[PDB]
Amino acid sequence: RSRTANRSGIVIRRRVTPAGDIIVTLLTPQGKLKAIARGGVKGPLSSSLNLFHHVGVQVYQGPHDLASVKQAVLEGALPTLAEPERYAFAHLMAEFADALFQEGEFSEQAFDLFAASLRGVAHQPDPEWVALVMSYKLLGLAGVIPQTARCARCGAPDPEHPDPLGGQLLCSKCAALPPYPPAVLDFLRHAVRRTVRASFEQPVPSADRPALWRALEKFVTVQVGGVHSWRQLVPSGVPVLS
Amino acid sequence: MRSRTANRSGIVIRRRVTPAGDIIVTLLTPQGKLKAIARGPLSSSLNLFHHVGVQVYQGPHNDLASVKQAVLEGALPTLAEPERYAFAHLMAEFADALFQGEFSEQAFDLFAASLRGVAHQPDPEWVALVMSYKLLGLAGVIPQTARCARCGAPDPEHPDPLGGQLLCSKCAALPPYPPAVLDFLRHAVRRTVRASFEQPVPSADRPALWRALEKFVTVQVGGVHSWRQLVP
Ligand SMILES: [Zn+2]
Ligand SMILES: [Zn+2]
Repeated sequence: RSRTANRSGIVIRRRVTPAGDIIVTLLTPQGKLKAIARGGVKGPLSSSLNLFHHVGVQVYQGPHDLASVKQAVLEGALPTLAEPERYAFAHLMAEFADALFQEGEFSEQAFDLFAASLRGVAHQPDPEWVALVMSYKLLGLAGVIPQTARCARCGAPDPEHPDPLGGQLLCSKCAALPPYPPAVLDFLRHAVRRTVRASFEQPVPSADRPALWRALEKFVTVQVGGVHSWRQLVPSGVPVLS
Repeated sequence: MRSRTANRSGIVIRRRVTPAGDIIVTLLTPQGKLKAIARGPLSSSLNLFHHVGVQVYQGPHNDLASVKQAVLEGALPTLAEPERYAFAHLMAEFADALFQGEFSEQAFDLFAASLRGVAHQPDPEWVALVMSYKLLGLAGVIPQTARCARCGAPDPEHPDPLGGQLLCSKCAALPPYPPAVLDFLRHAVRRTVRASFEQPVPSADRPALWRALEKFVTVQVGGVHSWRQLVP
C-alpha cells in the first residue's frame, strides 16, 4: 500500500499559521480529516482551501503526525454562502457537526447530510430552519441517545415539558415549567426520524425557535463532552448599526 | 451603581442560564464590572463574549441589576473555533478574578482588544500571554521585574518559584531564564501590545511564562481560580 491518499470533502475550519501554512479541517465521507498545506498562503492552494468549499486533496501521512496536503482541487462551491446570514448558518453547521461527532463517529451518511445542510443554507429561503432541521437530524447519526418517549426523570409516557437539567423532556408532574406548545412538541418528537424534506415543509414559527435552539444546546452539552464553542453561533440577536 | 435606571455597554464575560430560564451575566464595561439578570423576549440573549448594550434597573430591593433591554452591538464569530474560544474564556476568567471598582475605560479597551486578537490572529496563545501581562499593568498588581524579589538587587535573571517574579543569581536556586523569556518578563507590561505581537517567544519557552504568570497571580490576587484550570 502507500502513505499518500486521495480524499474529498468540505473545509470546515481554516487556520493561517504564523509561518504562512494553512491548517484545515475537513469533513469527508471517510471521517474527519486534519491536514496542513505548507507555505500554503503564498502558493496555488490558498483560495481552494476556504470554508465551505468541497475539495479533492492528495494527502501524505509521514511515518512519524499531521497529514500534509500535496495537491488540492476545487470540486464544488456555494458562492451564495458569502451572504452574511447564510454564512452564519453554514458556520454554525460546521462547528456544530465537528463538536457533535467524536473521532471515528463521522460516517458517510453524516457527510451526505452535512453537505445537504450547506446546500440548504445556501439555497433555501429560511436558512435558520434548514439549520434547525439538519442539526436535529444529525443527532440520529451520532453517539448521543435522543429519548422523547418517556419523562427523563420518572419514565412516564409522552412527556410534554422542558427538561432544563438534561435537555430531554419531563412530564407534567416532574416539570416546573409550562408545556412546550404543540408545534414545538411535534418537532422535538419526530425531527430525528422524519425526512428533512418533510420537515422543511413544516417550519416552526420564529417565535418558537429559541426553545428549539435551547433544547438542542442543553442536550448536546449534557450528552457529548467538550467546550461546545459552536454555541457562539446559535441565533442570539441582530447587530445594531454601522 | 449610583442611580436606579442606567444604560450600559460592554462584553459578556460570564453567562449561566438558571433552571427557571433566567440569564445571569457578568459584563465588563468602560465604567467597571456589572453583574445582572435577565428574567426569562429581549433583543439579545446576551451570549458569551458578545458586545452588548443594556438598560438595567437596580433599586434598593434587588440583589442584581435587572436587564430590561438588551441589543447586540457586535460579535466575533471566530470565537466559535474551539481553540480561540478557550483563550477567550481564559481572558474572561482572568479579568474577572484580576479586577476586584478597579476596571477602567483603558482596561475595557485592552480587554476588548484581547478578544479581537484571540479571534483574528494566527497565534492566540501569544495574544493571551501578552494581554494577560498588559492587564496586570492596568490593575493594582504589577510584577516588580526591575529588582530581586528577595533582596532587591537590580536586574535579576533567575526564576522565582515562590512568587513568580525574578530572583538574582545569589538568591536563586535555578539557572537563569533564556534571553527571550527574560526580555518578555522585563518588558511585557510596558511594551505596546503591537510591539510584543511582533516579537513572539518560541513555544518551547512559553510554559515557563505561563508558570510565572500563574504563580504571581495566585500570590497577589484574591479569589481562588477557575482561571488556573484553563491555563495551558
Ligand atoms: Zn415524570
Ligand atoms: Zn537577591
